[PDB]
Amino acid sequence: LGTSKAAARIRAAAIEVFAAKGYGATTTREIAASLDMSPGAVYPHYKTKESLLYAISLEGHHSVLAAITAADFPDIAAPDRLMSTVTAYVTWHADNRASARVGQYELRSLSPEHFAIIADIRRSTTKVFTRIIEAGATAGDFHPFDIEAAALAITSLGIDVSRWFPSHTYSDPRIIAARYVELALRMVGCAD
Amino acid sequence: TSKAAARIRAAAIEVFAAKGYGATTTREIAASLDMSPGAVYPHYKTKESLLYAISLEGHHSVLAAITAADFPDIAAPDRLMSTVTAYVTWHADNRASARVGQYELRSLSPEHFAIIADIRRSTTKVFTRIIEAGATAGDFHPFDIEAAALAITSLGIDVSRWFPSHTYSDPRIIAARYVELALRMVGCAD
Repeated sequence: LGTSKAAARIRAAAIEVFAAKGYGATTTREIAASLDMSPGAVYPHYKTKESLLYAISLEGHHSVLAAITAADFPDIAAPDRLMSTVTAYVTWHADNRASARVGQYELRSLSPEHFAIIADIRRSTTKVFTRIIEAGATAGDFHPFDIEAAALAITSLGIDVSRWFPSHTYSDPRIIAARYVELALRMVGCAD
Repeated sequence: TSKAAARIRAAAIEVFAAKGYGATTTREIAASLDMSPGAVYPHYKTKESLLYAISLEGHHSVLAAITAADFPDIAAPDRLMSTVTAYVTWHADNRASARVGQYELRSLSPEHFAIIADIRRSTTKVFTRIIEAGATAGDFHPFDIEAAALAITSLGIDVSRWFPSHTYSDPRIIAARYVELALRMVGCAD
């Protein structure tokens, strides 16, 4: 993706602006201006709006993938793996909700090459959960009705956190993750 | 009940879903119906009021749907099955409207937001009231009733984002799968 704090700063500002004015209505000029720069100050980093959205979406998709992957430990029991990855997944989605929304909701705006790369990262994200669920089935820890349905439901819950969070009940990521951990274990038919 | 207002809502749903809410003006929505300039204003004085009327309609509709699918005098697992099925199917069947009514709540005014949240709470209540009846009758052994009802509601809403996918393109199949998950969630046997 790159490493420039200058680019990172443009992406952060674009997220805020994309969230405020809508992606289709905002221009890079809004963004560079909001950062007190000349409109051409973004061009070195992002030649097009779409390039900037792709950077945001890639960053976000890779980050949540990196998060749950680092949270998975194939040397521990499957239920513990599921607690850990669900915790990291839900927490990520609460903490990075603004970036997550921009990444998720504007996929229709990505070029074909960029869309195919993002979809591939999304497939990998789900597969982290399916592997864990499979592992537990193999060990007799889990008794899923349907492994793919279970992985979908879990990925779906984490992603939707970025929409509704924070609520009056759930404003602490740790509390929502704990609740969703209990439900995920129940979903895959693990003992309590 | 105005024909002109109803058409504005329908057209806005599609433009809002296609271009994103922030990215569209009421001018473009008037343009899309080839209505003359200013035809929108007597019905919707702001873009936000149109968003509000769309969200309000969609929220009343899904609540009506799951309410009609609940039967307070029958066993709780059956109520859960009937209501989740209706909830999932509505979301698959009304996805454009759901997407608009659910994914832009931060664009609503405080007054409007809280009105909508009153309806969502009523929506979640249908599920919590059923999980409560199930626990208090011995069918269910939930860890946390609010948490389970939240997760059910969130699963259904999220259908409007992803459906149809490679894995599910028939609303009845994803409904069936989500009924299984919801029953498991609340501690039902099987």
